[PDB]
Formats: sequence, structure tokens, C-alpha cells
Amino acid sequence: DIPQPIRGDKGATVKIPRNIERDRQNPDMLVPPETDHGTVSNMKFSFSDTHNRLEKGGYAREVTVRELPISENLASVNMRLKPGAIRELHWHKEAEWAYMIYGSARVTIVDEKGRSFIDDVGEGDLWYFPSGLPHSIQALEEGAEFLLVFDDGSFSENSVFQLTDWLAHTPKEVIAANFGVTKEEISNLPGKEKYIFENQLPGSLKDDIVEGPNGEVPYPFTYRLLEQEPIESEGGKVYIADSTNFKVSKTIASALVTVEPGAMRELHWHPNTHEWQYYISGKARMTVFASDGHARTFNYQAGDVGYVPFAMGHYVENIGDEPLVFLEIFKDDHYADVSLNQWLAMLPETFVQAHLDLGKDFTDVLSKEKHPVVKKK
Amino acid sequence: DIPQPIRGDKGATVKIPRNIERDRQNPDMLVPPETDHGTVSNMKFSFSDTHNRLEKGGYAREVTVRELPISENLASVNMRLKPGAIRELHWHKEAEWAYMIYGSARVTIVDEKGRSFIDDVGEGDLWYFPSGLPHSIQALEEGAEFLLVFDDGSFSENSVFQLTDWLAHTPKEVIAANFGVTKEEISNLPGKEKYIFENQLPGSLKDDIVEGPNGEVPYPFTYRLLEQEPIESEGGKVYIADSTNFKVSKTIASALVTVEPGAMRELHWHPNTHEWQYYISGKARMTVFASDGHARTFNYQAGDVGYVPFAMGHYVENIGDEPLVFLEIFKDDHYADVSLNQWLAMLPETFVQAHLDLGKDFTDVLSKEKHPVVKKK
Amino acid sequence: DIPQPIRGDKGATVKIPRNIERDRQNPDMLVPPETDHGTVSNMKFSFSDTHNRLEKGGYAREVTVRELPISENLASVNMRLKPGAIRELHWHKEAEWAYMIYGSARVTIVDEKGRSFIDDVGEGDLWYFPSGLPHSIQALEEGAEFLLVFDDGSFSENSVFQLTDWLAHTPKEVIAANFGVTKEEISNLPGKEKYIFENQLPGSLKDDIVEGPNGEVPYPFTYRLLEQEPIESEGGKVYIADSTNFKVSKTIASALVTVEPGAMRELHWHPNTHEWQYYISGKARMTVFASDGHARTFNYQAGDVGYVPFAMGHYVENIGDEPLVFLEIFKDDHYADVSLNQWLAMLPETFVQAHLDLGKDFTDVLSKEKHPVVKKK
Amino acid sequence: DIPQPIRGDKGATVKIPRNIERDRQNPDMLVPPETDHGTVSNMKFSFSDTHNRLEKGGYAREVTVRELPISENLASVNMRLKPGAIRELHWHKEAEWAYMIYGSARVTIVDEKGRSFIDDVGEGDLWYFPSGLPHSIQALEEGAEFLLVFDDGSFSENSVFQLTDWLAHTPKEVIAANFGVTKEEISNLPGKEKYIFENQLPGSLKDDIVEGPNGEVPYPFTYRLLEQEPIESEGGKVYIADSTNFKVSKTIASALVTVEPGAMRELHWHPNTHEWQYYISGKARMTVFASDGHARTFNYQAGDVGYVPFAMGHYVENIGDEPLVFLEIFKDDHYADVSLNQWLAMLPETFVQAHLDLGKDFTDVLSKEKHPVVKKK
Amino acid sequence: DIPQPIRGDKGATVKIPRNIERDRQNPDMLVPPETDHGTVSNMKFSFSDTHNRLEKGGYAREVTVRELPISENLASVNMRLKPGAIRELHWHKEAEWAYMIYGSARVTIVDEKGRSFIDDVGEGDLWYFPSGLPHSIQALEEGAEFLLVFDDGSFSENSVFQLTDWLAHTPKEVIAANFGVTKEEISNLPGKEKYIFENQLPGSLKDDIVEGPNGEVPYPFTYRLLEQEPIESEGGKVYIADSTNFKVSKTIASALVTVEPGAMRELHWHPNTHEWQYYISGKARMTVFASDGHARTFNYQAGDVGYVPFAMGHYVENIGDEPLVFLEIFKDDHYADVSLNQWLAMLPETFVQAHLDLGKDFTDVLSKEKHPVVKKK
Ligand SMILES: [Mn+2]
Ligand SMILES: [Mn+2]
Ligand SMILES: [Mn+2]
Ligand SMILES: [Mn+2]
Ligand SMILES: [Mn+2]
Ligand SMILES: [Mn+2]
Ligand SMILES: [Mn+2]
Ligand SMILES: [Mn+2]
Ligand SMILES: [Mn+2]
Ligand SMILES: [Mn+2]
Repeated sequence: DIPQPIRGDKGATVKIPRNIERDRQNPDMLVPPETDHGTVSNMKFSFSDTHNRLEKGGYAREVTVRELPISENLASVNMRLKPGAIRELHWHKEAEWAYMIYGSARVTIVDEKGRSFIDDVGEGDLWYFPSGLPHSIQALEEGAEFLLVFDDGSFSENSVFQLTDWLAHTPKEVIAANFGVTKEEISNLPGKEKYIFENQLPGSLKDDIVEGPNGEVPYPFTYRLLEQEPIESEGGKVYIADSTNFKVSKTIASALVTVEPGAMRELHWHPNTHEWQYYISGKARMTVFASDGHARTFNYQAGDVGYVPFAMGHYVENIGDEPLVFLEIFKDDHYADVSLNQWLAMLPETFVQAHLDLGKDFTDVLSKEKHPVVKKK
Repeated sequence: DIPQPIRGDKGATVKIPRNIERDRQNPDMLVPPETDHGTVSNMKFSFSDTHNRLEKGGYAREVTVRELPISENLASVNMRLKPGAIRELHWHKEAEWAYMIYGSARVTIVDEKGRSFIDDVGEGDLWYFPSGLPHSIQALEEGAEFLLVFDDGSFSENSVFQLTDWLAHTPKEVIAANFGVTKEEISNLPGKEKYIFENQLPGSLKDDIVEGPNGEVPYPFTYRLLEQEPIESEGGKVYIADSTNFKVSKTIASALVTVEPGAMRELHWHPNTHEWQYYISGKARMTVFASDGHARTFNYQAGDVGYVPFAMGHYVENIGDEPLVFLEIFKDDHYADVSLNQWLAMLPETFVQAHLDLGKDFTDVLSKEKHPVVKKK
Repeated sequence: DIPQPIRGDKGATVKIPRNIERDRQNPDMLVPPETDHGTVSNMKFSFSDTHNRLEKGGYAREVTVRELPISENLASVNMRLKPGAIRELHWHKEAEWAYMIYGSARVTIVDEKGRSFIDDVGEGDLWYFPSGLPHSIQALEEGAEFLLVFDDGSFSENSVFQLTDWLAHTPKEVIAANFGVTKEEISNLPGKEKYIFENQLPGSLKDDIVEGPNGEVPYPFTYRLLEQEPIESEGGKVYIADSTNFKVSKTIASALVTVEPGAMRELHWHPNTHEWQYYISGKARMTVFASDGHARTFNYQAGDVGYVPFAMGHYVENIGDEPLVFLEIFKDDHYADVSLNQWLAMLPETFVQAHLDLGKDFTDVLSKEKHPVVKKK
Repeated sequence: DIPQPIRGDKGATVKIPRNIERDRQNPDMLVPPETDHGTVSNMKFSFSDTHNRLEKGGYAREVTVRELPISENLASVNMRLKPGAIRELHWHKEAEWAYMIYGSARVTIVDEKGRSFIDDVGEGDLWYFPSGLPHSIQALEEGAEFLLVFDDGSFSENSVFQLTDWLAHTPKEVIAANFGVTKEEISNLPGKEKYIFENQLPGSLKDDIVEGPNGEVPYPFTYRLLEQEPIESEGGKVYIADSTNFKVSKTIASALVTVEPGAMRELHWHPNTHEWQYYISGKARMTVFASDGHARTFNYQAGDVGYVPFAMGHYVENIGDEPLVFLEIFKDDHYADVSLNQWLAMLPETFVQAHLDLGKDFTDVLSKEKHPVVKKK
Repeated sequence: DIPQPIRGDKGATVKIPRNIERDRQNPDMLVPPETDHGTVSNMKFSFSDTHNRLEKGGYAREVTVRELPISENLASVNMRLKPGAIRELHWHKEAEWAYMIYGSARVTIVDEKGRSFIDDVGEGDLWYFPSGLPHSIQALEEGAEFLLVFDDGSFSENSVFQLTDWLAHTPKEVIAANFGVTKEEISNLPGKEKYIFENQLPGSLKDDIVEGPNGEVPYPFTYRLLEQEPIESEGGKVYIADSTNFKVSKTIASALVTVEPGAMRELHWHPNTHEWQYYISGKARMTVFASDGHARTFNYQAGDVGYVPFAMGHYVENIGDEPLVFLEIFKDDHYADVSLNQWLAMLPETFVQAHLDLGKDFTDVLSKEKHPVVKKK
């Protein structure tokens, strides 16, 4: 049945040709809360609304500042590899964070000391490659699909440094001299980058491990986020990974949040930096509060990127029947938040009472323990 | 049936939760043309993906640079008034262009010489209010729904100058002194802006006309675009309105394009400025060609804003069953384009032949007459 | 008696209408030193020349980059609370530093671990709230007046995040769900921010202290600057507070300087960052030396903000009859300066002699001990 | 013999490895005039110091803001075509100005009204293609070498819009539909841009001329600069071409200056805009005077680009044995200059005398007639 | 013999007046590698192409962002002092790094604690003065010539803070008061900066050392780079100095590289920051690879500054008969690089094989030990 932008006696029927399907996806936007007010930048964008780069062995599509101007510090790729397919050995200026949503893959990485690290990554695992270190991904028997996050919003999947593209653009004489071979011995180097290519499934991880004169890396570039004990509350759970626990992960701080139906990520903000969001599954609404009485509510579902500017107040409410599952990303060495609840709970009852024009009956429910996700009892 | 991002042996099935509805709306994006390549900014955005401001008597929602960063020079509002509802008397820095999609409305405007202009606007009509001149809209018995375009992408519907908001923020003594009345005589001024408000239907246009010491305005601020004889070709028609014919319309140049099914707005570019697009009805695809072999294809349908950076090559192909109807907007005193066809048609056969590695059989079909929209005979 | 901009045979009488009162306040500007030269940005601005925001229970006025463009990194509020008046619970992006000039007040603050800190602040005390942590001020029986400094010059007192303003702009359903109460139980929440409001005087500090599951904060957010032993010299004293001693105070470094009549803050610069100044009492002049022989002298008195760009040479001379008292603020984790005197004192006599075309009689007076404020013996 | 940076008792011998060849080319830079002073941006750059793009049939190298940051408004290409070689049909955002130094070539251009213009260009001729209009160059039996100037310093020869590159990046179906042919009929379109390619010499100009439904262009896009009577003075001559005489040339104003040995382009400035310079032959020095007593002298010879910021005082002195020949380019609809000489000549003798502390003997030589190039009698 | 920009059947003879001398210096630019492609910023600039500031006792010339826009973070001075000549006591915002190419000199520096450090510096030695600390240089009996690097590309040698220039622009009364002398006692202070001046040779270093109330500096501001054991490979050696070994050197990381004829600095990049280069002696070529298949080759020799943007792939090949010697500078607390060779050497043979379409015969030569400079055996 057709929704209309009408709230009480405000609003009216749409009379011109419209996108009913999207109107349906965005109820709190066709009909915002009465408490919404003023202008805020766009805080939502769908991967389905982006050009998809198709290759032999997979695909990559991106959400960058070119799509979502508010996110100047952070950009993202949704990438897919078919079984055995290789995302070509490459590097880039930006540091890279990743979450494996579907399947598994082997990654390689070499650090600035000539040490290589090679690991398999399963669903619910992260990896993090520091700025400038060369790496690669190769999916296993199930193939693989994942989210990449880069710590610069100007990033583009099409302007990364590929191994073969470097070679093809280096004088043969110089390549030959570099390795001490003849020109002929390298006559067959690719004349073009590969980016993503089909390849036979890799062997066992153990058969791949390369030891060297310089020894093991100090710290691993992969982390089993879902093997961690989550912060658990009534309405759901939160799995945090930042530099304090996922050691190499210096420029990216993360939390995977799961929200039961009827639950919600509570009212809070972040006193460190901006929040970048990706929605893995479910349906949500968020109101971002930007001060000076400016406030706007966005709807999100699977494949949607979201965003909360530094310190803006928000909440994430599950408005669907299925679990709501999303990521919280920050460009920072740690996760941090202030809970509205915990905050007031830690101040004198009467002081809070004087602020809210409410009484004991309200301050009584305040809780000093933090519960990031609560249920609608 | 479910679409997948697969083209020949490139691409793969989506394995993670997805937005199938949007995937369906964007076929040429889930599966771009093989000839697409490289990165281009986002050139498409839907009004359905924006917060809608609901008032008593209508609504307004906007697409600004905050949503579509590529469009720094141009922004847009989709506004709706219920019958008799008034968009409050107001002004702003930006010049304003408008197209009446549904219904009709009376507008008023006063110029820098103290001359007022008052007209009724029907479907297919435009108006254009020069930077800084105060105006208002009032819908008639059918109500009204229209598109507004402003010649600065930083524009926001929420930061316009409203009559009552000015007064409420002016010292009463000063207001009283200004008009030579007492404070009491204006005690009842609104304490708040109205923005949009319900009101009884207006009388006849003739009963409203105000004459003054300074006489008629030199030129009208409304234009009957659809009363013009269109440039007509096989596949459809083009109705142009720019400063050369719609005289006051100095900073905005416009064309309403209608494209029969199986037809297409031909291959061309614009040698003056950027193109801002709004899609009134139908389904389309456009490829924007950005040089250095960069090219990207976007899908559009009703409620969608589009965009082509200065001189980028494009075409607009109807890929639907119904007529395709859209606006072309420029920040310029005239419309202008170069037709690929007409271009080659006006050069030596053999010269063109030498360029395209084709022969007479191709140059023979070239046409020196411009046909902006052609059919698939 | 009327001052004129005449120096020897340079300058002339003012012949047009003028501001004699200001001319009097700015002697070294109507008549600069002969050694002044070239253009420098404006380095002085008076709080008396700003719009004052008046509320029930106090006032706030600000000096931001909008008033003093040279100060891009730092901005300031002069705030006043009547006895018992509360500056509403709030937070903001910027970190906040403070100096209590008159009276006293209770502050509260909660950190990112859900720990609250509550303290009373008297004259000559500082507080420092890290970016993003929620806080509040409540004046005691004497009321309170203080200076706030924020580590971004784009700061505005009117765009802070207020508790009640957040709530009023959050859907009631969501608020209710957040705390697990009914809509009715919060029906009486303020429909508007309070910002500053009248309230009964608070109880004892001890009765207010809130303990919690997470324990005491590691470090206090208040510092008794005047209880410290000052660096004392002949002409006056300097009380420094930076991250090395006021531990939480990571982004702001400070010094309160007192200068007897006939004394002066010596010739120096700062090799770390810019200097932001506030003048609490007295009359001063400063010459800022900007290299390339550019130099300009400014006059300052109570209520005046001043400023010295990174590494520019300066001095602060008391030119009044009463003590001169001012603050030195830096956006940095430590205070640091180079004394011209100490500098030359630590180099070979003859080397210095060769530089200044002076002799032993001059190098003899140089001192290796730093004396930040000297007297005119 | 080896030059050293020594002037009187200032300076010293170079003691580290050096570029003697360049030192020789830059005498007034190794050893500037005593009257030089302070910092000025770099005002000189050599085409020999740029990467040269080599193609089949010629080459192109550029000087852009990426090489010469002071020139933000203007950039340049030095292009070379072998006999019959075609610079591929193309267009771009920037307007283009040109001077034929060696040989000749046929150009084509189509305007926004579908009118084509086709002309042959010889040595000493200019052309000017307005922003966005498609064009091409084809050298004749002698081949051709010329200078291109573009009215944006961000221009790059590698990011122009090529005909074939557009087609190769347009869906075949869409191309086919555009022209009403089959896919097969265009199967043989180039899969890649050509940029510059070898081709047989063109026929007579008359055999190439294409008439059309829309008639002759209003004005020609080529101008015989050297067929004009030059402003002639003792030391040389000046050939000006701007919008007042070369009608289409709206955004570019030009002058070809020839300076006999012992002569010099007199002391002057330009009260409209910046000056961009190219040196065709000879050796010169220029001092640019930037006010605040800042002044710097540059040496120039064949292949060198130069530059004078808006209104900066300068002169161009021939310091070689051969004629000095260079271009003066402006981004403006007209050429204009103020002659120092003419200026003083038009003011009261005694007034000028009072300024320069000279007497009648000096004012007597002043001349009211402008002589842009004077000789050292 | 005359070089021409011809490669196989690409390119053509230059037909217009040209700079053959530079053409000769830039072989890989007149005739780039076939593998070069696309646009890159300018990465090369010669000190011989700059205005030289001549003083009594030496000279200074600079390469700043005003000459080389790509280098926004880093600028450089080539300075020369005659025996006993003093670069006047001064300070500046920027931190300063230095390499002594010819001769020796005494430097002085005072830190923020009033501690002075005084040392003699010989060929192959570095010094590093932290932002804002006052210093000076005085050459010994041989005179001195060195390279200075400053950690801001906007730096200008003409806008430094000089001791005497400060004094001359400070009111005499204030100077007198500062030191507690009379105006007369300082009547003879220079009325102008000195910048560089002639002076008698200094005594022994030991006679100059100044002790003070505050003791020795924690760490020395000079470092004997060439006394270190170099990383030595077949083709040459690398001497690294960064914050890990040259302790005070916090914002600048450095390496002196020497390359035998027939050798080359291997294929690598830097995963931390940009590379700024200075060429001390020899002839080289470098190709910088900028991704998206963009690549450009530059020629360098003595007196040339070079540059590699963050993470761009490069190599430095000696193309001369004499040793090639150059500096690598970074704005960072450590040196770091990734070797292409070492990188592939640390990954599974077959994985690498699958990337390069080569076989065992190639992976066999890969080496896990890093060899920064290799020879053409
Ligand atoms: Mn990557
Ligand atoms: Mn959050
Ligand atoms: Mn309007
Ligand atoms: Mn168009
Ligand atoms: Mn605050
Ligand atoms: Mn100071
Ligand atoms: Mn062109
Ligand atoms: Mn000129
Ligand atoms: Mn220095
Ligand atoms: Mn390197």
C-alpha cells in the first residue's frame, strides 16, 4: 500500500511521478519524526547505487567521498572473489581495514622489515594492513565477499598500485638490471595490470608459509573478532576491535553490533572522532543530532553506508523483524563512547532532576552500568 | 527474477545481504557496459533518498551539494503546496528557476525598482526570480507540485530569508518606527516564521494586480515553455528556454526533453558549462565520458537528479516502455550543444574516414541537420 | 587632553570626526614606535566589542576567529553565572580550558569510562575538559565569572551540544525505549534547551559526590594554579600549568603572568606554537616582530584578547600604574619559551659582541638564569 | 671560462659539484643585479626540462601549473606534427590559442551552431578555438611546429577529449542506435584513441571546404598576425592580436615582440591581468618588480616560458647578439600596458622632478608618444 | 652531436629554436622510455635555475614550493660561507636539517631550557635544529658549503628571524629596559639585519664552550653520518640517519646514497611519506610510477632537486661514468622502504609465478636479503 508524506495535518500526497520502492525503504524520511529539524549533510548511501567493476574472478564497488561528501576521512569497497580468484598483489597510501562477511581467503603481507605474514581469514574475521605495505587476497573453495575500509575518503579502487602495472611501466632494461637477468628472461611479463584474476585454489596454509632472515612479524595482521567475548546486553551484543586489542590496527577502530528485533543501540555519542557505518543486515533508523536544534533521521538496510560526524548524538533502532547487524568504524587508535544513560546516572539525582523537569521516578531507572544495546521490555 | 553482477565471464553472484530493489532499478550499474572504465564522481541522486520537510499545507525536500558533491553550482527543491497553501513571502541570495509539474499557482515578485509582478503558473510553465528579489507562491484549487533550481549548490531550503522571521528578529521599536505606527498596532505580529501555511484559495488574478508609481516590469517572470513550438525529431522533442527567449532568465538555461520508447537523446556535449538533470518520468541510462578513457553509466528514473560535468560526452537512452521526460539545466545565459553526428557530418568524408577506420558506407549516413533525439528504426 | 598621531615631524592632527576615547586607550597605535614597520595581522580584540548573550542567571560573550581571524586554533568565552545558576549540562567537539577570575563554582564531568568527577573551583583555579566529555558549571553563593578557552577558533557558544536540546529533538518513542519508561513518564521534558538557568544554591560538595562501578578518575579535572609556587623575578611572577603538571590538560598549555608597574615580561618567543592572550587587569603594550623587518605594537587592557603567531618575537610591558595581569595560552602539551637574554648569555662573549657591534660592557650584563619578568631599576 | 657568483665583494666561488652549463645560461641569476631583493615566485621554465610525449607523426610537451605554479590561469603545449600527420579530432574545456612557428597546417572547427570552418595556417599565423568547440590540426608538406596556449593552468595534454576515445568507451548498441546503423557496420571502430597519427598529405583547401544548412561562421578562427602593420619603434616591433582585432579571440590577448640587439622592451606593466611569456629565439633578461621593494631578475632563451604577475613592473632586455623574439599572452579581451616613460611624460615637469630628485635635463627626454621597444643609442 | 626526440618510428626532429644543452642533460625526457605514460607533476628542479642571494661572506639560494609545487612539505637552501663568515644568529618556525658537502663550520644552538650546544661540523656531517630554537653557523679556515632542508615547502631564506633585525625593530626604551642598561649603552646596535657577514676566524672549539646553570643538553645536534658503517651492497652503499640513531632529528629522516657506475638504487617505494632528493654528484635517471599506469622518467645531475610522492614506485639508475651520490630526505621519525625484490622473495614461488607469467627460473633469483643498491653483473 502506498505511503504518503503526511504527518497529522502536516504534509501532503505526492502528485508527481515518484519512486515508491525507495519511499518504502525510507519511511522515516518520507515522514520524518516531528522532532527532526533543520539541515544536516547526507548521512546515508547505498552500494547498490554505485557502478560495479566486473573482472574475471569477481567484482569491486566503492563508496567514497565522491558519493558521500560528509565522509572525508574514510572510504569503502565491497569486494567479491570467486573461488581461487586473486586480488592482485598491490599497495596504496591508505591503511586498510577489513571484515569478512562471506567465505574465506588467504592474505599475504610484507612489512617494512622484509617480513611476510600469511593467514587464512574466515567469516567474522578482520584484517588490517598499515599504510603502504604490499598485500594480496586469495579466496578459498567457497569464494569470498568482504568490506574494505580505507582511512582516506578520497580513495579509489581504480587508483591503487598494482604489481604488474608497475612492472609494465618500468623500462625493461631497468627491470632486467634490478634482478640481474636478461631482457629475454622477462619478455613474458604481463603488458597490463590484472587487478583481479581467476586462479586455481591454493594449497594448505602451512605449505605457503615463508620464513626469512628477519623472522616472524611482531604482531598478526588478522583478528578473530567473533571469537571474542562480546559486551552483551539484553537487546544484543557489541564486538569491539581497536589498537588496544587488535594491535596493528592503529588508524582504525571498530565494533560489530548486533541488535535483536525490538532492541536498539542506545543513545550516545563519540568524544574522539566521526563514525562511519556499514549495514550488513536488517532495517534501522538513526537520528543524528547536530546541535543548535538541528536533527535528522535516516533509514538504513543491507548494503547501506551511514555516518555520524564527530560527537553528534545518535541511536540505532531496529525497526525490522530480523536481527539488525552493522559495523561502527572510527579513524582512531581506540573505541570510545558516552552513554546518555550512564552519564546522567553518574550525576546527582536532583541536579539531573533540575535539568529535565522530571522527578525521582525517572532518575530511579538510570543505570551506572553501561548497556550499549537495550530491549523494549 | 534476481539480477546478478555478471557479464560474460566477468563478475559473480552477490553472496552478502543486498538491496535487490535498487539493484533492479540500476541494471547498467550492477552490470555496467563493457566499455565503462575508471572512476567518475557520482552523477545521480534520488529525492526519495532525502529528508522531507513537512508543513501545514505542503512539503519541501532538497538535493544539494551536501547530497551530490559534483554539483557545486546548482541545487534543487521538490516542493508541494496544498490548495490555497502559501509558500511564505521570502527572498534569498540565489537566483531561482522553476518548472510546474503538477497543478497551478500564483506567484508574486517585486524588482529593485519597486515594481511588482503577479502571475498564474500552470503545468509546463516556468518562472525565474533573479537573485535577491522577494517572492512567494500560492497554489490554486488543484494544489501544486514543482521543481525549484537554485544557482548555488550550497543552497538550503532551511536557510532562506522569510518575511515574518525577519520581523520577529527586529526590535519592535524599530519596526514601529519604520512604518510610523505604535508598538501596540503590531503587537500581534507572528513570533515565528511560517514557511508554508494553509490559507483560503485566492481570488481572480485580475483582482490581485497591483499598479504603482513605477509602472509595469520590463519583462515577465513566467514563461509558457510548452506553448512553444519544440525542436521536433523522430524520437521526440526538445523545448528550450534561455536568456535569448525567456528574457529575465539570465543565470539559468533550460530544456525539457521528451523521448519516445526506443528513442534517445543523441550523442553530444555542452561547450559552455555543466549539465544538471531532473527526471520527471520514465527510465533512462546515460554514459558520461570524462576523457582519459574514463567512462561511467548511470540509471535514472522519476525523482532522480543527474549531472554531466562541463563538456563531458553523453547521451540519454530511453530504456523503458513509457515516454522518457527530463529537464536539462545549465548555469549560463544560453543553451548550447555539439552534436557528434552534425560534427562529423560537417567535415571532409575522407578525413572522418581516416579517423574512424570506417568507409563511405558510414559517412553516408551522417547528417548536417541537428536531430537532438533519434529513433531506433 | 587630546592626543594626535604626531611623532617628531612625522604624522599630523586628525581632522575628521574621531574616537578620542579609543585613541586614548591605544597610544602606541595612534603613535606607534618609530621602530614599527610593515603589515601584520590584527593581534588585539576587546570582549566589550562583542554581542553579549543574556540569559536568566547570567551571560556569555565570545571572541572567535570570526572576530580575530589570526586565531584559527583558539577561541574564547567570557561567561558569568549568578548565584546557583547552572550552565546546562552539555558537550562539544572542542577541548575546554578555564580560569576562574571571580567567585566559585561546582563542575561535573563524566569520562569515556563512565566515571564522574565533581569539584568546586575558586578564584585562581583552572579546569580542563577533554574533547567530547559532557560537563556543567554551577556557581555558588558568590556567583561566578570566568574565561573559557576552546582549542578551535571556529567555536561558537551558540553551537554547543545541550542535554535538553538533544532530548527535545529525539523521537519520544526512542527516548522512552532508551530508558525503558512510557511516553507519559517523560511527557514533561523541556521542549527547548535551557543553556543557562536560575536554580537554588547546591548543597555541600561531599553530598554531591557520586561513586560508581568504575571507580575514581585517574586524574582531576581542576587545578589550583595560584596555590603553586610561581617562577618569581624582580618585576613579577609566572604561574605555569601544562600537561606536565596539570595532567589532563593535554591540548592546552597556560601561564598566568603578573607584572608590577615599571616591570615587563621580557623579550622572548615560543618555539612550539602560537600564543593566545587574555588581559585580566592593567594596561600594556606589546610589539610583535614578524621577521622581514615587519613589526607592530598593540595596546591592551582589561577585557582584551591578544595574540602572537608561532615564534614571533615579543615582550609585554606594563605601561600603567597598577599591576598588569594576563594569561598566556598555547595549543600544546607544554609551555616553552626562548629568552633573548638567556640566549645571548649562553654564547661566546665575542661572538655576541661581533653580532651587536657592542662591547664587553654589554655582554657583562647578560644573565644565564631565566628571569621572565624584569623591573626597571 | 667559469662564472662564479661574485659581485664586487659579495658572494663567493661555488665549491660543490655544479651545473656550469645552466650557470652560463643564467648570468643574471648566478649573479643578480645589486638592485634585486627579496623573494618572488619562480617566473621561468624551460620546455627542455619536460617529459616529451612521442607519437607516430609527432610529439607534444607541456608547461603547466604543475611545472610553473605561479601560472594558475594559463598553460602551454609545444607540439610537432610530421608532414600529413593529424592531431586527432578532439575538444576540451579550455579555450585554445596558437602561434605557428614552423611550417603550416590545416585546422578544422565546428561551432555551437553546427557550422564548420576550415583553414590553412602558415608561419606567423594564429588560431583560436573557443572553449568546448571540436577541432583538429593536420600538417602540410613541410610538417609543422607550434605553441598552444590554454586558459587554465591545470590543463594537461593527456586529459583532452578525443573522438575515438569517446567512441571506444560508448556502448556499441548506443553508437549503432545513434547513427541508425548495425553493430557490424561499426565493428571496425578503433578500440583505442589515436591522439596523433601518420596520414597521407591532404588535398587542396578548396576541395575540403564543407558547406551546410547553417551557413558560414560569423568570424574566422585564424589570424595572420605577421601580415599586420606592427607598432614599430627604433629597437623593434610589436604585433598585437586581441578581441578587438582577432574577433573570436575573447579569452586570450597576444603580442609578438621582436627586439634588435642592443634594444629592449621598455619599462611597463599591465593594468588588466598577468603576463605569460614564451621565448621563440634570442637571449633576454627581465626583472620583475613585485612592490614592497621585492625584485628579481630572470634569464630567458629559446624554449623558455616566462611570467609576470598582474601589474608587476618589468622590462625585457635583449642581452644577446641575435634578434630577440617572444610572445606576450594575457587572459583578457584586450591588450593594455602602461609605459613608465609615457606616464611621467604626461605629468607636470616639476611634479615629476619633485618625485625623482632629478631636474629639467631628465624630464626633457620624456616622451608622450609610446615606444614599446627602444634602442641603446 | 644533436639529439632528437625520436624513438623508433615515434617522434620527430625539433624544428624550432631549442635548448640543446638542456636537451643533452635530459636524454630520458627528450626521449622518454616507451613504458612512460600519462601525466605526473614535475619532480625535478635545478639550483642553477634559481636567483642567488649574494652577501659579504657568502651566498644562499633556495628551492621551495614556489619552484617545485609538488614539494609542499619540504624546502631547501644551498648556502655558502667564506672562511670565518657568519650566518647571523637566527631562528624560524621550520625545523632544519643539514649536510656538510664542503669544508667545515661551528654551529651554536640554545634549547628551550636555556642550554647551549656548540660543535664543529666537517664534510659528511649533519646537524638538525628543532623548530624554533635559535642557531648560527660560522665557517672555519676552509670556508664551507652545505645543503639545508626545512620541514615546510613554504619556507623562504628571506623570511627568517634574525637577531639584529628583531632588535632594530624593537623600541630602544624596551630594549634598554629588558637588559637594564641605558639607551646610550646600546646606541650602536646595528640599524639593519646582517644575515651573512665577514668575520675573523673563530678560536678553538674548546675556548668557545659555554657552561651554564642548566647543564649539558640531553643529546647532540650534530651527527657524523659518514663515520657510520653503511649498509653495503655490490653497487654501492647507504648511510641512514633518522630519529632512531640521530636522536634529536625527529621531523627529518635521511639517507646518503652512493652508486657505482653500472649500479642502481633498486626498485622500491616508501610506505611512510614523500621522498625529497638532492643530487650531490653524478648523473641519474628515475622513473616515478604513480599508479593507474601513470609513469614518468626524470634525469638528474649535480645541483638538482628531485622528489617522489608518498609510495610511488621508483629506482635510481646511475647513467654516468662517475659515482652517483645523492640524498634521500623524508619528513618522518624514521626511514623505511619496501624492496620489490625482497617483497616477492618473501611470497610463495608459485603465487609470484602466477602473478608475473614467469617461471621458476625467475623466482630462483629473488633474494630475501635486502640489497638497496645493485650492480649490473
Ligand atoms: Mn588493498
Ligand atoms: Mn555510534
Ligand atoms: Mn524562493
Ligand atoms: Mn546534455
Ligand atoms: Mn563547555
Ligand atoms: Mn609570550
Ligand atoms: Mn586542442
Ligand atoms: Mn609585459
Ligand atoms: Mn637556520
Ligand atoms: Mn626512494
